[PDB]
Amino acid sequence: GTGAMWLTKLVLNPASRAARRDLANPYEMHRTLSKAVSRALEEGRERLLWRLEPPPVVLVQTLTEPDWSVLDEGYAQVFPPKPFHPALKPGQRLRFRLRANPAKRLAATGKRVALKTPAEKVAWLERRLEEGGFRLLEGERGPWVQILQDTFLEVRRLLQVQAVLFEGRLEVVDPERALATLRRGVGPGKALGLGLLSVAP
RNA sequence: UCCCCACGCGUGUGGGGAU
Repeated sequence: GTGAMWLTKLVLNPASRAARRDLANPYEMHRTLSKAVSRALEEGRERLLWRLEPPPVVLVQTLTEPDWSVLDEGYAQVFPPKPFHPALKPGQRLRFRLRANPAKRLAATGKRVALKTPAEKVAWLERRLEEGGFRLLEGERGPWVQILQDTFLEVRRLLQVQAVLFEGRLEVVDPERALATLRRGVGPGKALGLGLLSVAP
């Protein structure tokens, strides 16, 4: 088979101060969510990823079984976590969503910086997917990808992190690499709610 | 274009950034 991954949908409660705090600062959200897989993290067995969807919905992917009893009472409605074992096959077509921080490390300075233009952002996605065992699907008028949102996360512990929300259609090229890509996430900002590549038929 | 790790991929690549 393939390795277990767990998807948890959390519907956060606007009435909760803790929920509002985490919603306003991805650094705090990271602190909270990490509690659900704390031991696995310490043991090097975990890659926590999440996305705040556009009440507020947070999708959390973990490689190990989360324990959401760690959450404060009234913090969120926790839907039953779902274990899935992706069955990726060569040529399989999938829709995808990915909120990412397209970036490069400058050769001259050694600093990782955000890519500036939409063309650069799309090229980055194409390269990441291809090196990761996928490929964007194409059409007569361009690659099958949209940028739904291009904004900044305001992170404290003030840094601004560019967040680009991609949605489109792709195909599986190499199932082994593709599975690893889903488990690892794509690009920087993984501890801020970026990098979760979600796929579905 | 904030910090850190790896490198004889540097008009950079990959990885990390709770307790």
